[PDB]
Amino acid sequence: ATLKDIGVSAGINILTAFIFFIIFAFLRLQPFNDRVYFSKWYLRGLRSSPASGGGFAGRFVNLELRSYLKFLHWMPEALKMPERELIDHAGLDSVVYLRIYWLGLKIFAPIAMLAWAVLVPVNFWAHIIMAYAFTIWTCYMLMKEYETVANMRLQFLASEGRRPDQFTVLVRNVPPDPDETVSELVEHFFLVNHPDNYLTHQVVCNANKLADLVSKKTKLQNWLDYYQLKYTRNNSQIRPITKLGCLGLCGQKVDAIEHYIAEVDKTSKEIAEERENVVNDQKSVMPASFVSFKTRWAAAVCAQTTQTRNPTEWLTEWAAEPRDIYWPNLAIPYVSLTVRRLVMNVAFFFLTFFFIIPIAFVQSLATIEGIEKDFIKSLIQGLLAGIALKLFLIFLPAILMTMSKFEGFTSVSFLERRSASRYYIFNLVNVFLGSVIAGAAMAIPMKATAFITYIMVDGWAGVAGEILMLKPLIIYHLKNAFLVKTEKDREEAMNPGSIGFNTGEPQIQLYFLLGLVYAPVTPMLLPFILVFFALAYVVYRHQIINVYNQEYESAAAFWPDVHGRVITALIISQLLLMGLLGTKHAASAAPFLIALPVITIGFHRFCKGRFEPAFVRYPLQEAMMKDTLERAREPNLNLKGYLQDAYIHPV
Amino acid sequence: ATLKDIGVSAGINILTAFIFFIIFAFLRLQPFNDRVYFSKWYLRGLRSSPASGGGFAGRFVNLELRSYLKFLHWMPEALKMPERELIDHAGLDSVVYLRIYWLGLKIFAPIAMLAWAVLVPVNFWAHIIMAYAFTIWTCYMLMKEYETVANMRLQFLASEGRRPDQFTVLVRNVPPDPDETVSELVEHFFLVNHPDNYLTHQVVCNANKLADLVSKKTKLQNWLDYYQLKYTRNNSQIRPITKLGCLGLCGQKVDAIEHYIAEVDKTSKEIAEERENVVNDQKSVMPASFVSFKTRWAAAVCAQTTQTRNPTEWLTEWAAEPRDIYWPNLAIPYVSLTVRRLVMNVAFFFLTFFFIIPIAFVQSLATIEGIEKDFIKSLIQGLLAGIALKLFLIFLPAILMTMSKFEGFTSVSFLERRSASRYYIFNLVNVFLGSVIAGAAMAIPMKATAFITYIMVDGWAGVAGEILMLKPLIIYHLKNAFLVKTEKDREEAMNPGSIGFNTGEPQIQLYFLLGLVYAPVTPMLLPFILVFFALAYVVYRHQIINVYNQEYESAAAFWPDVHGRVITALIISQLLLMGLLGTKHAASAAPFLIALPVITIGFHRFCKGRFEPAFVRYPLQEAMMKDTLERAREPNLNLKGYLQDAYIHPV
Repeated sequence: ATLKDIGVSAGINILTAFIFFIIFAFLRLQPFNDRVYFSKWYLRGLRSSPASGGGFAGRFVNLELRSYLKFLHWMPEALKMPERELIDHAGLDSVVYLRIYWLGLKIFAPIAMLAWAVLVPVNFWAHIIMAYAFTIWTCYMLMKEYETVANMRLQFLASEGRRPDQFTVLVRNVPPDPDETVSELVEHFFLVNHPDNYLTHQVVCNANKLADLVSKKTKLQNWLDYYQLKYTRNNSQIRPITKLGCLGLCGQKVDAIEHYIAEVDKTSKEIAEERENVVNDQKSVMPASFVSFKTRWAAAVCAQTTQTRNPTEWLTEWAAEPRDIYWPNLAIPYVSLTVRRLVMNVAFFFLTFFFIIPIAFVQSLATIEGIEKDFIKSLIQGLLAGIALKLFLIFLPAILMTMSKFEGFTSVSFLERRSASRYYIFNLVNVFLGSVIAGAAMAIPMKATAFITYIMVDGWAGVAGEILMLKPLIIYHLKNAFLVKTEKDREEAMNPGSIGFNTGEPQIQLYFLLGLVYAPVTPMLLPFILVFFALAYVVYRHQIINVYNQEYESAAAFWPDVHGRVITALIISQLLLMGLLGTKHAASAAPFLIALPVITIGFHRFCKGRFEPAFVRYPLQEAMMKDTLERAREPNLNLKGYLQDAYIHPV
Repeated sequence: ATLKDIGVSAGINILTAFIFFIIFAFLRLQPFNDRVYFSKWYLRGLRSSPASGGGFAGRFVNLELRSYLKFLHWMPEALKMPERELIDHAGLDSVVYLRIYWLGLKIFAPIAMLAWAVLVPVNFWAHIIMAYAFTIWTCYMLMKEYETVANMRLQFLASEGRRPDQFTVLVRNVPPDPDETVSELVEHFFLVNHPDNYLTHQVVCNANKLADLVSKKTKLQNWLDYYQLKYTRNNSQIRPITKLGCLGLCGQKVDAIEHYIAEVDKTSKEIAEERENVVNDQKSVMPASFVSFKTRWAAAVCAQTTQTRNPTEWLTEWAAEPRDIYWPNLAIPYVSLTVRRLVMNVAFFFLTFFFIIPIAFVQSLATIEGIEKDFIKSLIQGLLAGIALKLFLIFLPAILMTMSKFEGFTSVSFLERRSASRYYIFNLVNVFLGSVIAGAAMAIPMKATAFITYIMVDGWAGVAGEILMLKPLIIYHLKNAFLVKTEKDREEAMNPGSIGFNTGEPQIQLYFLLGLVYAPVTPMLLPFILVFFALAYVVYRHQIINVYNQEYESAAAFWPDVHGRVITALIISQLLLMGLLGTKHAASAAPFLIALPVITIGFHRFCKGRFEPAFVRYPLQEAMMKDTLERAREPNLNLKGYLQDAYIHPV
């Protein structure tokens, strides 16, 4: 745990990152990897073909250009696009996600300077003085960013083009009537209670079975489009087990091509059948609808007003953009939502515990490998531990997403925000306070050196490996080698994906926690946490501009969540110092360290009353302004046309 | 503290109450006291003159009719009026205030039976079992009453006649503009943002000086209408000190009549001056207005929607009925409200402490009188202590009201609810946990016997003295003897007042606290608490029907507050038993007594999501129904006429 030990591991992790950048340089120069490394430009119609014609030079013919700005030149170029241009290139969501990395640099750089000028040089009421200073600074910076992001969201919303969700609401829990269909009920309610501005509605149907059948047919056609063009004629005789196709030569059914072609044809038959049934039954129709209005002002009124005396019926909320709608969860009974949430809350409790064991044992196998085996030894025993941690936790965002989908959120945006909130609690317990303490199948917040190696593995070399985009590269390459069957591009496996708020934001928040909690005590984690923020800003800006494509636009609606998690980190820090310098210390240290959490909570409440309203409520003056200006620019728009078929199930 | 000691004091307090009922009988038979004891009937136009012609028989000629139903016959007669008739005689507010006494009887009677059948007969995990049972019962009964009162409020609101507040909102914090008056700003905002339904507005002015001058003139005219008709001609030569008139022969200025008549005339001159100034200046105009709408639906929309992007400007809330408006506080800058609230919060902290000292010393002077002086001795030493407590605390509701008026609430209803909330905190600390513990200029919740005597003094003999209405009787009699100058009634000093939510409800809640906290431990306070609830139901029903007149109609809007205070009592009880049977006891007692508060909080949250919405939000379907039915019954109403001058300052 000496400076030299940490310095050796730092060099290793820095070299790994630089090696990743050298491989990135090579791979991005290859003309056949252009659609993976520059996918956003292809999606924005600003890039044409792999090499201005397709697959030409830049490859192994010239390898790379050995220097310094041959593998690190993408960095200054990622910082060139102005933020305004990036709001219109990528989106507001992505631009404000980048601002969380910048917030970290603005919060932790001054606090690291203070900790490396007060603590270490004179190495104590200074611990409590610094704690105050650190909290004041973090809060000032949080307030300034709450303001900026609120104003950005408001400007974006005012200039955003017509989207169907600006006029629509989702009415849920429409009370059942024996003589009226959901559609009739909905129409009548909104023609009597919102008489002047109701335009149209779209009842939610359960086309989940039909959707599943359509997806099966794509999988069945894709599965053996491969073995239909492996060599055509009499192709493969793969014989998997009977479950979901998959496997391959692990059962008995040899046969031939197109996933036994009859399979695709029988799926198509069941699709036709279900298409008739789901349209003609009214049993598929759910007690919910998507009600659209003539104005955005009216939709705002509906979204923020109570409709009936029963607080659980006619529940109106702003609808999501039709591309953000997670349609499978719109067919879940509202009654089940509460129980589903409870079941997933208790499964989350078990998940946490299960993982504590592996993490403690990750650190245990580190010591065990040490036993099995000086500089090198310690180095590897520590690094390997962090790699194990990373491997166990790359599997966490996916589990948390399935749990969020079970709970029943009907928007991809909200699912990603719930998954990020749950990951914070996992990180609060298992990657922090309650990990080594919950060992055995004083020492609550673990130890500095263990955390340092994780910051260097997950947040230095891990963020560098993100730029290499290996998983998407492999997938594209396998798709374009096996299931190609295209003249050129009718095979789009270029799908880049989004930033991954449910994965990326929890990482930022773990380093915000680590940084804030340890700062008054030790000043050692801070330098490593700062390199994360800077590297990640530049790697993610490059990826937001060149690769990732947003799947929704929430206009930074996640900011209240991000803010609240940094406030939590601040509070946890203060509480931990009231346990370190609360024991004995001074009698006057107690009132100081007890006022800090009160000030922080009061600040949070001020920010929730000044800046949070911009994210949770749409002002009616803003809505009216948008409406009036649109009705002047486009004096005659048929909004009924645009809004009617906007919320039909994609199938 | 023996049963006999408590029994002796019970008899004394019961006799005091019966003596009060015998005096009441006499005084209510006197024909000259009819306008004090039957004031509500005179106010409802259902009673004519003191003795069907005025001042005739029933007095000392026949005294009273010595029996049992001569002084206790008013009790069955108070219980005769059906509740529906009482909603239309007195109001919903008063009918649901009576239901808190009935809630107490429905909560504590079954729990007293259990405590007197589980505890004492077998006098322990029974303490923890009973605690569970008591909480389940209290919660069941709270949920049932939340439902009933919600449905009552909703039915009342649907049948309530046109009141100006059903169409009006109070916009606060209208942003200042250099070229526009508040009126112009308000009109323009609501004609562009609520275009179809804005009707009219009424800007708030500061006519506080004018109001004060008008009130001074009434006091100056009244002061010596007395000494102008004491004997007319050359009357009194009273010479008070120079401050606020008052006193009398305690200074120098002898002179003569009409408070030195010139005084009334000079006040009238200043009134005329201020009348010109306040109307013609626009400096008196405050940044607030009362905006009325064409429909109640539109006003509901405005009240429950955000208007602008600045969360502290254009703040709209339902207006109060013009008679509920506390006009002096509408002229307080919004900026000052926060600081005023803080100053009064810290003054409340000091108030509590100041009083702890007297209460501890109240029960110290009890012991000291004991020392100065067997059955009689103990009896008086205890009773006198309770009387002292009552005397120190009759002065608390008034202080708490001035504190609420300082904070800046602009409705008498809200002022009474804030004063009742503050009195709960006073009672939680000083008349309970933190009184003897905060002694000296284990034993947190004081002791049973001390509380028992207070229940019997404040809640038995105190509620009986309420029926006697002595203060209002004295005032009327002095007014009609001194400042009469009427042919018959142009002198209305019959003002009965209201129930006093700021005084009466905190008493109910102190006995709910005492009852709930002590119940699992001891079963002794419960019988006395139950007599309070029953006596108070009957005394207050009589007074709601015969005497008290409501000054506002909130349609039971205070119920969420009442509910939450019984939930607090429940939680405090559980926490106290986790301190009594948490110490040692069992290891399995801890998980049981730790789940109880969680269940109680979960119940509260369920009730806040199911039944609280009816009190805090006006459904839009309900508003539309009221509007449509009114527009059919009265097809052509000029609402502008009715709403325009409704919110002008009464001066």
